[PDB]
Amino acid sequence: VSESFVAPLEKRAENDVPLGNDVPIIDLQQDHLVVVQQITKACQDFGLFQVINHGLPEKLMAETMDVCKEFFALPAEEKEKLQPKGEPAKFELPLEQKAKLYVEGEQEAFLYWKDTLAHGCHPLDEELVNSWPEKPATYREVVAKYSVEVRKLTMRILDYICEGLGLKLGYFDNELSQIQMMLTNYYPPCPDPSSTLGSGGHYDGNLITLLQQNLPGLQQLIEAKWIAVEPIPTAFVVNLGLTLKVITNEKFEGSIHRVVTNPTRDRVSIATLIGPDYSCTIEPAKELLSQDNPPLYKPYSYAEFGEIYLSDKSDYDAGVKPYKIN
Ligand SMILES: CN1[C@@H]2CC[C@H]1C[C@@H](OC(=O)[C@H](CO)c1ccccc1)C2
Ligand SMILES: [O]
Ligand SMILES: [Sr+2]
Ligand SMILES: [Sr+2]
Ligand SMILES: [V+3]
Repeated sequence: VSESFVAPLEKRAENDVPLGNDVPIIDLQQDHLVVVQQITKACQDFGLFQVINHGLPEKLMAETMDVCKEFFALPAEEKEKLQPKGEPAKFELPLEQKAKLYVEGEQEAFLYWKDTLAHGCHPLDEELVNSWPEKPATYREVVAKYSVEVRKLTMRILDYICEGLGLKLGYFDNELSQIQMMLTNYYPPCPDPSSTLGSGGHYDGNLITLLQQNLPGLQQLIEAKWIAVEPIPTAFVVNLGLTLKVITNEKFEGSIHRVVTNPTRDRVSIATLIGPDYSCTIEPAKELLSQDNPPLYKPYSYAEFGEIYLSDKSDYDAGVKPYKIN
């Protein structure tokens, strides 16, 4: 493997990470109060859970995975059309909503063993969709339907979260969820998995993420122990973001997770990252604060947070360290 992709010794994954048997799998077709209670407990104790019987069509999930895999099978000459000035874009502000191919890593500088297609999905209009990939031919039709369905499911989950916290329904149905970035991640086979990472350990910086996977590689950090997240092809993995950790005043955990490489087979995952506009002010929900529950963060600019989150990887929560109080 090229030295560009060699992770620092301490960040390298061990070869036998055990299955996370305690990862909650929440059936959304249970009684309403049972769903609210199970989601609440998962958010409080884990910050990562799976949802099943979630009302998003299984056929649409399969068609979206198909067209995402078809995109990454396109030849070089087509993929160049999504590389600004001949190279992949970087996860840095301003983060534009038009489709680009992205490179990612840490600055002992190294790169993640990953190609990422990213674009905005909300609101859907002619201008946004016309900035999506031209190939495959059905990408725009399928991903337009997928993005609406994934948003619908995310807003259902956020309203379950509202009921669990004692916030009014629709608390997050505003500026706090106005950005919907869809990241299609391609992990080609890696000749030295012991030295590389598909994706470094991170919180998602946004509010909430729904992740679709059909192959192993996703791992979560629990009380410095890593566990493997079982791939369920018809489920969504829910990762609570650093923004939700702040707004709930740490009553909810954020999901710290990474992706390991595979020597023999490729892997495609689809992450829908919903969260605030860059103009937003983030603070602990006033409605939940008291003398017994004082705010642990001061108000901050999401744009200012974003710049630190995307550059400083000295700690998982480096993004919010400057805003910590009490
Ligand atoms: C694995 N990496 C992590 C998470 C996804 C991917 C790319 C990057 O995250 C983002 O670019 C998101 C886009 O919403 C972001 C940007 C600024 C603020 C909050 C969130 C870091
Ligand atoms: O992510
Ligand atoms: Sr190029
Ligand atoms: Sr175009
Ligand atoms: V993530």
